[PDB]
Amino acid sequence: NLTEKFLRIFARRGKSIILAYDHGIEHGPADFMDNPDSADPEYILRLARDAGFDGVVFQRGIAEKYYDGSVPLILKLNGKTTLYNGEPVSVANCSVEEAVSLGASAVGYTIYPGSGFEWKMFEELARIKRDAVKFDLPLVVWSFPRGGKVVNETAPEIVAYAARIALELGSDAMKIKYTGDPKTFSWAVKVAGKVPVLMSGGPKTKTEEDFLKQVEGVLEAGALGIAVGRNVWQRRDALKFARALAELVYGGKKL
Amino acid sequence: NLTEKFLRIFARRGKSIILAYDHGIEHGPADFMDNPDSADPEYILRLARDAGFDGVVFQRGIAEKYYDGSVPLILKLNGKTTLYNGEPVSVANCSVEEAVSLGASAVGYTIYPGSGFEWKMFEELARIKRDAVKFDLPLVVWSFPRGGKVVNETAPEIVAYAARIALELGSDAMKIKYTGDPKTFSWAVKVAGKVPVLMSGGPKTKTEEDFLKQVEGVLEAGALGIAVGRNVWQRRDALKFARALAELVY
Amino acid sequence: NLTEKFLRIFARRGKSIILAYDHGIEHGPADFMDNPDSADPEYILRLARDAGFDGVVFQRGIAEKYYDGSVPLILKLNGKTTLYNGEPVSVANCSVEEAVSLGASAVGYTIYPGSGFEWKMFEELARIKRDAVKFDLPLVVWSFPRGGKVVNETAPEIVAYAARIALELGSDAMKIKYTGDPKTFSWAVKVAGKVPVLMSGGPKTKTEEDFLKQVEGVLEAGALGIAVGRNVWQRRDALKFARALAELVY
Amino acid sequence: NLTEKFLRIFARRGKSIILAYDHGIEHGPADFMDNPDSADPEYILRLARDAGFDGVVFQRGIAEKYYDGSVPLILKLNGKTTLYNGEPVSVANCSVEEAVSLGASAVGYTIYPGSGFEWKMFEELARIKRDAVKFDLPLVVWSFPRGGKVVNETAPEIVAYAARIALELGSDAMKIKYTGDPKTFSWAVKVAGKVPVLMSGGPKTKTEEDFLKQVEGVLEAGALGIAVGRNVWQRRDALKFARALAELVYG
Amino acid sequence: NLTEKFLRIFARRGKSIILAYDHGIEHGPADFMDNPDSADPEYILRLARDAGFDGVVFQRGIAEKYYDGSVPLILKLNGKTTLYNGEPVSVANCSVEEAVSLGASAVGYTIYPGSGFEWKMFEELARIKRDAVKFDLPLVVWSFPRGGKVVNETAPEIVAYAARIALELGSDAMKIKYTGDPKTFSWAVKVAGKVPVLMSGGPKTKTEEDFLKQVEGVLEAGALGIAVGRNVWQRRDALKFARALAELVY
Ligand SMILES: *[C@@](O)(COP(=O)(O)O)[C@@H](O)[C@H](O)[C@H](O)COP(=O)(O)O
Ligand SMILES: *[C@@](O)(COP(=O)(O)O)[C@@H](O)[C@H](O)[C@H](O)COP(=O)(O)O
Ligand SMILES: *[C@@](O)(COP(=O)(O)O)[C@@H](O)[C@H](O)[C@H](O)COP(=O)(O)O
Ligand SMILES: *[C@@](O)(COP(=O)(O)O)[C@@H](O)[C@H](O)[C@H](O)COP(=O)(O)O
Ligand SMILES: *[C@@](O)(COP(=O)(O)O)[C@@H](O)[C@H](O)[C@H](O)COP(=O)(O)O
Repeated sequence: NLTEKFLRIFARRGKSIILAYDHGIEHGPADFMDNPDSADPEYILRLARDAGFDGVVFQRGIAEKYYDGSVPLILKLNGKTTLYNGEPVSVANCSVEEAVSLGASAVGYTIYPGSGFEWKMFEELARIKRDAVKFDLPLVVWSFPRGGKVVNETAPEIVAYAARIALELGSDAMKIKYTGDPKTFSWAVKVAGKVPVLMSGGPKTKTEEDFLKQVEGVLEAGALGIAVGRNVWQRRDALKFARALAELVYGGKKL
Repeated sequence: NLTEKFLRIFARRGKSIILAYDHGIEHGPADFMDNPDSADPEYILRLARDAGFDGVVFQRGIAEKYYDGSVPLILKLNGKTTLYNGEPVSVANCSVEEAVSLGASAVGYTIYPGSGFEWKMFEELARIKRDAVKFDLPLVVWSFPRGGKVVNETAPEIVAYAARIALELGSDAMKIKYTGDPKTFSWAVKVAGKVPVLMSGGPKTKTEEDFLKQVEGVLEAGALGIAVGRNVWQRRDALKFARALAELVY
Repeated sequence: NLTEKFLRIFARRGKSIILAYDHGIEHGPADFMDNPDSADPEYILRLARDAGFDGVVFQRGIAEKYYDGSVPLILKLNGKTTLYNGEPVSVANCSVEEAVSLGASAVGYTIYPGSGFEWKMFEELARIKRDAVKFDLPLVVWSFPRGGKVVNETAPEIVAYAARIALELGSDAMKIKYTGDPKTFSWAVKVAGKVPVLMSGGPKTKTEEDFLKQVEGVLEAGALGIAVGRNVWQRRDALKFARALAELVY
Repeated sequence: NLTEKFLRIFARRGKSIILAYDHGIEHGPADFMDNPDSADPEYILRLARDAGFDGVVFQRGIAEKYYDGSVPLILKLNGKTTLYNGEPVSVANCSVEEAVSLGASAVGYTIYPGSGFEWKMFEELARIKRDAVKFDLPLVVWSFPRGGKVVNETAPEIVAYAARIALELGSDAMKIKYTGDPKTFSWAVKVAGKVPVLMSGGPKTKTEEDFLKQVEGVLEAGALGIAVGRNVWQRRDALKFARALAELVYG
Repeated sequence: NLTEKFLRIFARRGKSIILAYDHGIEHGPADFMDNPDSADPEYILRLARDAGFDGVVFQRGIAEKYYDGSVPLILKLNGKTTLYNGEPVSVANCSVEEAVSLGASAVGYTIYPGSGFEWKMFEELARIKRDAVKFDLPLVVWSFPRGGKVVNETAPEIVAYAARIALELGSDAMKIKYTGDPKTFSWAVKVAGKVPVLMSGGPKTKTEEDFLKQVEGVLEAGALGIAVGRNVWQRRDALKFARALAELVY
């Protein structure tokens, strides 16, 4: 059971915080100017360690050149850029077998349900899923409806759809966008059934409190925890704030 | 003879009811709000068993996480979403070999004849068909003409075309839309020949009576049975009504 | 030599009549309304056998469920529908190896020279040709230019082009549309060289005499014979007229 | 060295004449009406043999039904039609391995640099080049820029680009369009470096002398010779003219 | 560690100059009219040697016919032409295995982030990267964002994105456009992390002084060196200028 393996490794305390760092490809280095140290993957590793987080997410080139075994690794297999203008598509730049050699404990893959290319991502995910089972690595799906009829990616019915698709396609854990409230987000958590849900952190919030309140909602809705990037490492007080998130998520008490 | 195998497993009583549950990918969870328990695959398995139905239809993720061997399984290999706006296409997210591993007794695959992508699904069905034969699992084709010249999907000449295409491409059973009346639907059944036909249940009908009436015509047209989702599990009295369907069909 | 093999099997008398029956996918069951018995592949086989024809053409599904070894079989590997609106393209739904297992004595494949997808069909035909040689099964190509700059499919220069292309790509026999007269048709036969040409029967003619006259022209042009569907089995006197065709051709 | 092998087989006399016959697919049989025997591949083989030419170019269907080993064969692996209206593309209908079994002494492949589909041909040529090396058959590239920014295919800078691309991609010999004069054609020959250049014959010229003058310019430019189709087999005096071409190129 | 192997071979003095010569395909022979000896690859090899440069970049055809082992070789695996009008795309015409056989000490590949085809190059670079590791050849990525939203290829944010993408995808060294000043270029150098950066030379500058100032700024920004073509071999005094470059860099 790969969900069980995922939980043992990335959620030993009953909840999970994953430090996300595929941003160098997805958005590029404009994400790193706020807190320049954030451009250094070594800083990101020390940050995940010192904050007591469960994992990091790296693309293959970052894992190859920097990964040191110090925090469990989710190797994000596919990536695209924001420079790209077509219907959304993100293709694997790494195999599951290569992810094993690079020290990963899980693999990650983004799908964009609704895209004119949804078929292209589903077809490749099928091959990656088969390899995840073969190599006994949990498959984590970033499920981000985009393109086609999608006009509001955080609408309740869009996020619930995102969650259900990830279940249906064989994910062992998933990452979806937050709806902005616990009632509608708990519907997504429910339809995902036995597969645990991680909240995608999103653009840096106006205040730290705004983020903490979102995280409380996610936990209220019954999600497993968060896969957070900017709302930690785009902050000059990254470590102090990361520590406050750890206490909220692992501590389990009402703000 | 994989048709014979299909009949032995899924129509031991001479007729067949299959509980369809690929909707979580095809339509998403809005389908589940009318009767919230329907979002739980375990509730679906209990419903199929408790009504004495012949099979269930699951995508790979649902089968992997929930399938317990209690009712025969058709593993639906391809899925698409309603969020998608292109020429209709649905590609495999699972192989026949993996379906075998997940405990499937048959595999399912949707084609959309007429789509700008009709060639992509025919190409893929060729490989899936070859594998179905290799692993001795019946191949059940959902034949749903869509895109291209198709305007009315339930028009009698489209449904009959759907039936013929499924026969021609090598299906061992098929699922097609109802035309709304037994005489026109019996032509589709006729052109399917040796291959048994299941009626796609469709959107929940205004009254329970309306649906029973449709199932009556389906059987009268000589079809094998029904592959039904919403018209059972979107109802709050799902189990009671499923038992009434079992009484009618068998 | 696979042309020689094709002639021994399908032209033992020196000329050939092939009963074509891929219509179920290509046009759908509308083709069967004229003579409803034609929806039944058992009736088609009986018809070919009774009239003394040389072969039958089935898609894989029909061959698998109905072929009984009674008449030599050309397995038509690719198929498309009339519901489809893009640039013309027909992909294989069956392999040469599978066709051999289905009892085929030859394999068939349609190309649409000129189509925006001509590259896709030429690519796939290369694989099929390779397998046809490997399995020693003659390759029969339906060469039907369509799409691109093709305005009139029965223009003398289009049909001759269709014939040359089938020869160049490595067909062992070919099926092409008739130009309407023997003089221009004989140019198409000439440019096909050593590869025998079968006339595509086309839409059912206004009279049985019209068709007989076309067939007479085809023979005068030096063609091997005919691959006929509708002009036989769309007729209520199917057997009688098939026998008059045997008379004329043999 | 496959260029050296190509030269030994197809240019033993120092220059080369190859009789090209892929027209039946590229242009269709209207090319054959002027001289109806030209529709008969047996006639083409006899023509090349009787004129003393170095080779013939056939698509797989023609080689399979007709090739008799009598003249060295270049197996033209890809073909497209003039009925096709999309971005110029021509895909292989035959593998290198099959070409070997059909008697080929070399393989041929057309690319259309500039096409919206140039990537599809480069990707395929890569596989064919790998197989050519594997089976030790020289690879002859018809480098015909077409589509994209290409307007006049015989413009000096286009023909030179065609020549250089064929060198860069790994051709062992190449066939390109003539610019219409020896000075500009010689720059194309130079940028091709160690790879020998054959002139594509083109549409039948107004007079025989017109074509002879073009050939003289091609030879003046330092090209290896000509890959000629229509300017021979479209003529009712095909063999007579073929022998005059042999005298010019080999004398 | 393929970056350390790249550095040992192509940067033994601590900084690198690579003589780039993929122009014959990328731009065609118009690049060669200024200094026509530049059309001869033997002239190019002698130049690199005489100038004391670290390496040369050839496409497979040039390497196969001309490479003599005299200077270390980066085999540039993909190439496209300026004649092409679609969304930028450049596919492999050579495999890593073949590059090994041709005497390559490294392999090169261009990506165009932002292109409507960026996915096609990412998919292919993945197979190339896997082979580079298997054959122990460093992978050098030319990262040139182009198409999509890209309007100024030398903008600070675009060149930094270029650099970071090359690091993310697995390059062992990279080649990127210069931003025109050392401050903005050093940010691209920093985001590349452990992966060394080479400056793409670009079109021939108005004066020798102009190019020298740019090279000075490239070094000031902490880059490894330059991969230069036109700014050396388009000049009549190619060798004199090449040695002035060697004096500055080393
Ligand atoms: C990237 O942020 C890309 O997401 P989109 O910008 O395309 O919506 C994600 O793949 C991250 O892995 C994930 O969202 C967590 O990072 P964040 O900074 O949002 O917390
Ligand atoms: C889904 O209903 C999808 O069908 P369309 O909405 O694309 O026409 C089918 O794949 C079902 O498996 C089948 O129709 C039976 O379920 P229903 O709820 O229609 O009875
Ligand atoms: C189908 O008739 C399809 O032909 P098109 O409608 O696309 O032109 C052919 O593949 C038949 O196999 C062949 O033409 C012979 O049948 P016919 O009914 O025309 O005699
Ligand atoms: C065909 O002529 C096709 O060329 P395009 O009409 O597409 O330019 C070539 O492949 C010939 O092999 C070559 O041009 C030699 O024949 P020609 O008749 O031109 O002398
Ligand atoms: C070619 O110059 C292609 O570059 P673009 O014209 O597409 O931007 C490069 O691949 C060169 O290899 C590299 O830029 C070095 O050559 P240069 O002449 O620019 O110094």
